[PDB]
Amino acid sequence: MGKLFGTFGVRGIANEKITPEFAMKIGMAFGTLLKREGRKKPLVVVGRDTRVSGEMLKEALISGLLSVGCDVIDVGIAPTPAVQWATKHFNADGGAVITASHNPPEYNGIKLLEPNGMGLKKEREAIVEELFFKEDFDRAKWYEIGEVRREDIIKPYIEAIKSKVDVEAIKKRKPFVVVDTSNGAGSLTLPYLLRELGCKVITVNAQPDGYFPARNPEPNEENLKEFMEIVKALGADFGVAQDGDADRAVFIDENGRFIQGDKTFALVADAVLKEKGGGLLVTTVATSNLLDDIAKKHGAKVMRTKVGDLIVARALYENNGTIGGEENGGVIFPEHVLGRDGAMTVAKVVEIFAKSGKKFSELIDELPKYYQIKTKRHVEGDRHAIVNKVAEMARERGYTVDTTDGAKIIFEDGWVLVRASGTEPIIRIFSEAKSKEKAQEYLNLGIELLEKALS
Ligand SMILES: [Mg+2]
Repeated sequence: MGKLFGTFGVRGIANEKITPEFAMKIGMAFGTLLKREGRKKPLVVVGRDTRVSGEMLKEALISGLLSVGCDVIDVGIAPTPAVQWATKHFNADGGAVITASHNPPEYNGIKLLEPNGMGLKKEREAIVEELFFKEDFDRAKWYEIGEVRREDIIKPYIEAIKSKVDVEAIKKRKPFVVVDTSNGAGSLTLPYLLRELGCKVITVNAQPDGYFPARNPEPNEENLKEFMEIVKALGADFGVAQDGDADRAVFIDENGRFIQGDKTFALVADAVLKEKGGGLLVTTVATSNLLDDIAKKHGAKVMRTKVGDLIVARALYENNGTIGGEENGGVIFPEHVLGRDGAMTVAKVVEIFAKSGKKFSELIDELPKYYQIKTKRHVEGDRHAIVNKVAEMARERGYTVDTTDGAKIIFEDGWVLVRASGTEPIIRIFSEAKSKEKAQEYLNLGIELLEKALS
């Protein structure tokens, strides 16, 4: 995936690409990097999700770390954001999460973390890859081999989230929430957090089980078809579903309607920015203008970064941003953890709901309305130079083009984005407007320029 790592960690099938030797070498390379950066005895936090191959890979990874002189805190099974939270909490020099997130049961992987818990920086990850391939490890002398201890972080993590919201307000309202944790790591946290916040809680698939009996742990609309019906059948105020490692949270309103991630992101940013009375919202060039509206509303600045994992988190961190998020939501609360944390998002949404005196559907529908369309066209060759041409033309034709990440034709009412995938031979086309008509027009405008660029 870039020789070793992908956008945020590496994954593959357990015992094929992701073997114990693989996990052990990753631990030895990471530990060696930590020592060469100037640490005599690094402290590394290690956690994992509910996958069946997790224990075996965790032992291999930890064995590697101890062998190169690093002390280890094994936090056991916990949501990825909890492991990131714990890395910062224990003042560790780094962290590692054994997980393949939303993938089928046979998959697993590893995510490395900075001392503050955020995804490992690319420059440091480059060194880890290099040490991994060369097997250039600084093995400890016998009397410098690291030690490992276990820490249970479930209660501390839940308490850290609760301290961030108005629990009395929530208990007063007593929202009725249904939650599906997809047999994942969130099974150990979200149901308990919701009850402690003061909610009436019903759960679906909340028994931790790496076999993922309910379904592959990916909360897309297709997979939640039954869950949505259950939300409506129970007459709950709303429903929430998480992916396997629980970094994501997907919301369903009282009518069983699947809510788009950017809407709950807007809902949370609105409350957060109002609280600070301004600040800085960080998101990508592909996120809805709805977020610009929320930011303006509170006099907050907006930063639009390229699309991709860790980019928003890194920008939030480097610019002391207030709140961050992306196209599909994935809200990042800087004061909590510099990483997407669906449990924190749910807590904040529960608080907003409890204070609104409205129905979940109303909170969503009351937000500025926008319409968007998407398309993907197969393109080979210098797929990227093709997008550059679309930009030139657009500009030549009098169009305002933003080339932060691809070709984004900017209108007053909306926009059109022509961006080339960084992995697959595709050059997707996204559009948004305040009406289906304009969205369609803008979309076609993009397709038009694309084709003439391909001829
Ligand atoms: Mg995930």
